[PDB]
Amino acid sequence: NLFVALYDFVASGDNTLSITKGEKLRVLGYNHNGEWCEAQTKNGQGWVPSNYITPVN
Repeated sequence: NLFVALYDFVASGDNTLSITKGEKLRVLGYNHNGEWCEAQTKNGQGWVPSNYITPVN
């Protein structure tokens, strides 16, 4: 379940996580509508937009 970030995302509201373009992340799950993804990176854990990431081998 390893993904890469398509774009920078700046943390904003509740429990979101900043990620940087090209950064690798692990995905734990999704919110109720699937539009937010709960991810882990070396910087921590939190929600990121699901359309800002994609799988990498």
